[PDB]
Amino acid sequence: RPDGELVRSLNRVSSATACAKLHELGIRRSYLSGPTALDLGNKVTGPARTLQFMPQREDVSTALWAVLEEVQPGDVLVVQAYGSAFTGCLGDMLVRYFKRKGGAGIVVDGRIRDAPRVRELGVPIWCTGTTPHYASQSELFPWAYDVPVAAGGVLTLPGDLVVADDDGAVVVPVSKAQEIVDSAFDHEQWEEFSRMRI
Amino acid sequence: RPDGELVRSLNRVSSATACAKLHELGIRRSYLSGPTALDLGNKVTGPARTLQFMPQREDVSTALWAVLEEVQPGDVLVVQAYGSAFTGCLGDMLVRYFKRKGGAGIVVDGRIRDAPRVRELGVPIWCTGTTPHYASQSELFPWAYDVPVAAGGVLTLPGDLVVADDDGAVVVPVSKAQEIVDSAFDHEQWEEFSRMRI
Amino acid sequence: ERPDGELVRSLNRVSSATACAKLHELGIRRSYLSGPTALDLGNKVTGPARTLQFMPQREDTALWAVLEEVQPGDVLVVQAYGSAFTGCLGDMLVRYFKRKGGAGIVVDGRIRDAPRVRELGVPIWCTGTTPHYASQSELFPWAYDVPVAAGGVLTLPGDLVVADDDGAVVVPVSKAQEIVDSAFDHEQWEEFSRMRIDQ
Amino acid sequence: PWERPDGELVRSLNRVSSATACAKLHELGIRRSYLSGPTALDLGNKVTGPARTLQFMPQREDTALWAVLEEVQPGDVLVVQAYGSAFTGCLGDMLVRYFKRKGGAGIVVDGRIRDAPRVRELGVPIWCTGTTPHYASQSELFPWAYDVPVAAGGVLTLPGDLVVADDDGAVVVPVSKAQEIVDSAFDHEQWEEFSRMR
Amino acid sequence: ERPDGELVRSLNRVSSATACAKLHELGIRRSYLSGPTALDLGNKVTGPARTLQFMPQREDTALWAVLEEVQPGDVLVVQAYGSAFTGCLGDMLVRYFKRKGGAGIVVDGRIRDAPRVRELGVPIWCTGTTPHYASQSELFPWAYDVPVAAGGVLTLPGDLVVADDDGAVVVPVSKAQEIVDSAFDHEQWEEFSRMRIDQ
Amino acid sequence: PWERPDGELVRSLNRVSSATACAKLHELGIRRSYLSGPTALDLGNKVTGPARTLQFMPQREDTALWAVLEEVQPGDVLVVQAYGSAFTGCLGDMLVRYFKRKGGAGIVVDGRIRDAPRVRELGVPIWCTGTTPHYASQSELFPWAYDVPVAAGGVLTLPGDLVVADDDGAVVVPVSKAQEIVDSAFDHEQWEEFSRMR
Repeated sequence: RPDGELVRSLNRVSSATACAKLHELGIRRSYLSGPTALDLGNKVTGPARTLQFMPQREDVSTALWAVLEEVQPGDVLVVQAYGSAFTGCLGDMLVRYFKRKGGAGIVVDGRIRDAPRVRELGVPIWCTGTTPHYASQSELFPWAYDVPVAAGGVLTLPGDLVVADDDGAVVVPVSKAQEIVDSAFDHEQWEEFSRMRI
Repeated sequence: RPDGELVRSLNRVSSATACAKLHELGIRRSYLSGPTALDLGNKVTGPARTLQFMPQREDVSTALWAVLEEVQPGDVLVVQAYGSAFTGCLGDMLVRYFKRKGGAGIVVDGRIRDAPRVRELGVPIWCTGTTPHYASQSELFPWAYDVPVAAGGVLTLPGDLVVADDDGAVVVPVSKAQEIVDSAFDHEQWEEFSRMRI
Repeated sequence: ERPDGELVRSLNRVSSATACAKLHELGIRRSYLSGPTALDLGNKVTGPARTLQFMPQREDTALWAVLEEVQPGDVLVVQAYGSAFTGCLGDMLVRYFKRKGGAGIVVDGRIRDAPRVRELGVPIWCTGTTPHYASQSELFPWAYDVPVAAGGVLTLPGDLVVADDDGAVVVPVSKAQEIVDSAFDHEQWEEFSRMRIDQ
Repeated sequence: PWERPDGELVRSLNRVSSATACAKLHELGIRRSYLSGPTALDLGNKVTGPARTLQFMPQREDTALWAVLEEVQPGDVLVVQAYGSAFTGCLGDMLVRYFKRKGGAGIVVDGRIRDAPRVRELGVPIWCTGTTPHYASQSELFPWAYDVPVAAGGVLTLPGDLVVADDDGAVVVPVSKAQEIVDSAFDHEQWEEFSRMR
Repeated sequence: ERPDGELVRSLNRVSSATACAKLHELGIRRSYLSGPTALDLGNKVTGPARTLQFMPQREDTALWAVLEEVQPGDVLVVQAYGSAFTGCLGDMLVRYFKRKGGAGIVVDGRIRDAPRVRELGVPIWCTGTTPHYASQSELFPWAYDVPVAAGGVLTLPGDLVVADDDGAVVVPVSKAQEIVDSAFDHEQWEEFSRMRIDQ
Repeated sequence: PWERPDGELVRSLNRVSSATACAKLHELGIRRSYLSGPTALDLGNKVTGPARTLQFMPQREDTALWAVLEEVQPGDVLVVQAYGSAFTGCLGDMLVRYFKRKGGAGIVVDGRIRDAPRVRELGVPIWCTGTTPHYASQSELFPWAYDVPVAAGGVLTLPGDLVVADDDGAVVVPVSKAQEIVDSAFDHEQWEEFSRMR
């Protein structure tokens, strides 16, 4: 759906700048507090495939299954798992089907299962840890697959851009995208000048 | 909607029993971890009017406004506020319109504003604290008004019964209600026997 | 340097739940001391800050220095970091504080000798209570009339404190009147809005 | 299998607060003497007596709690190590009746409690970290062994030593140092009770 | 009392992410030690527990007693409560542990002398690292071959530990074989399910 | 406005770990000597030097951070008290360039950091609690005063005293006790380096 010529231009921006400019627009809550980079040296931007977990009513995972077959290639996955230290949102298998489907990145307010195998895969993912547990093993089990999400302290709606970095993830809404792509270029260059004068 | 002859009979049950029996049915997650009683000595059961807060995207409260005018008298309000220590979900005003509308109780995974005035009102409410802040003042602002809710570690769907007590709140789903009303009577009496033999 | 005594008598007629909304109106966004909870309900305090600050220990007293300088109407804004191993005040110091007529105490910490300092009819605001005393486990006392980061807010010595069951709020002497002339506006159109919902 | 202490030292100790006792123990080379966590269930009390210690431990799905109450002699205090779990209400209404019929002095729980509305109307004083509808083995803990060295709070508590507990908190005073407090605190009371006037 | 050496050589071929699912299958629900994180990546450990337990201090050594009883293949399941003020092991004890051939260490606590105990090619699992040493701030050592509540799980002396980057899992000698005869079932129909998704 | 110390004591101290220094300070009557919180940004380092201390404080919406870097002499270490805030990235890419051009030895932050991908490729070693896209005054903190007594970690740090910092953590060694470590640790090294063989 989004303009592919913007996912490119937004990628030239760092989260630390895209967040600092989202501020002056009048939006302080754009940094996902929780998700950290599994491995160093990555940057990712793209539309946000939202995933929402909910607390498990034991017998009251084709909730999150129906997401992976809905990845228009180049998407970023944003998962709401409440920072649970006992649910693995994605395992070694479901990450394969992500990069094979054209996945750009993964951001989780939770943890991720099978760390040794999933590190040696070509997808950068942001999580709060690593568990042996799977999704529907503990107090949580998946729910929806394209709805508003409270990962971090941020409102991540389906479609918005996620400028992932080593500083963390920053949600840029599809409305204020170009407003920043142009506002950050005139910033990181002004900054780039002062870098060479020293 | 629910059978009024069950809200009565469920009220004869304590949360500590209704939760312990919800367990053996095959449901461990029924106790809302967080909400505590504002004042001692209360018990409440009724259908759950669900309220869901979401993180505030500053300029992107008629979300929670549309709940209070939807209280078929006798309801219980269950609020998802993520235990925020900087959002007052309900103030001295909106609690009046609750008991005036026929509100049975309030359960909040957050805090409540204007504690001195709201204590001298005839409604029992469960919260995690008291704030001077209002709802849309901090990182949160309301969202939906009759949807699934993750207050506590529990899945609270619209309609289910909330057997509030001093032990805390326990969500009894409309399916397993009668299964427990009859299972707890044969328990707390068996227990009541052993109370008199000592 | 206590200010207009009519500010207290007028601001004490403002809830803290309103003082935030009318300080948030003024742009002052963080004014609620996240931590201090009322020891017993029904209290209400308004007055200037006599900020007490603690800092971690090292073994290389300043706690009395505040009390010998307490003035009637003062509020004791203590920055104890929430240490559940340091009793900031006890049976003695609470007396010395009320022997002078201290209007109230707001602590980001705990209390020594809870069973006694409750019958002493002085309103307190702390994070708990401990059988420890200050400078026992992890932090000495320190400066006694300086800026203080009490909950997540800057308490500058002189500011006004509004402490009701919601918690305490810091009202600076600079922007103090703009709230009383906006709480009156609020209360009027709350009172009238309260009359109508009844009938 | 310890043995009860000099009963006239317990009565001589209940004149002492937990602050002073914790302060003297600090001066004797024992800074770990305040059980951080347990708060009073109701406002006015004082309890002194030895510690019949109960230790919970994590429940691996492969009745030693009832045996604890069988060994509760009069005048003694119960100490529980429940790791502060908000999903294991240790002692319910019934197991506290047994504690009072045996003449128990008080209860200190590094964990929540079961059947709050009832146990608040019993005469026993309890210090704990909350209240739950869960029971003692429902979730992630279960009773393990009794009368072993217990680490409740942050304090090393071995079965036998005395537990002064006012509204400040609980303090484990060992028997070998129990007299050294009564000598120091007795005259220290004449110190403090004097200067209260000038 | 180390068991069937073929259990190690067969269980070490099972990930911890699978051992949970096949212990959760057996009803054993809490088997993941919530806390211990790998010091450096790429490690893998399987062996019996030599459970070390700490308890809070009082000032009234048992830490070496474990090491003088460490046996080749042992895993050191330490219960340090996550104390960021107690260095459980240092440059010395890590050697003594590997001088005996200790297969790995799983700590619910921290580490003393991180810059050195990383070049020592022994896989560790802790909650952090501290310039403190054990029995300095808040807890003594204690029993050295008893049951241990390491993360939120009961480590009984004898059980098997599977520690890969996900964290450690406690496999009891009782129900150890039922997993290897179910991980083989899993891996086969994961491998075949992995072949197909490619093409 | 302190003054630099005996530079040949700093070089004599960089031979000492932070464990031993913290251990000696413990033996000298100073148990508060490890800044709990700050972790290394990258794995292999050691930094010793005095503390140019910066103190953040809560931001009340009514540039003393740039003035801190102006006073940074060579060989010294920077200490920041940011209360561990995950919404105030204190020093960015630029303000670390200034720190290295001035010849700063190292940075220790009781808080997160700004512009992670860049500052990891600079030669400076930093100890902090995370990484953020937020900047130094965006959210709830803002720079207050510099070169005042700083409480970063759990330690009393007054401007001037030395900060040994390996991969274990940071340790504030006061100047008056700085020599007492080098004497004790020097021979203690001959103690430990000996028994490493038997």
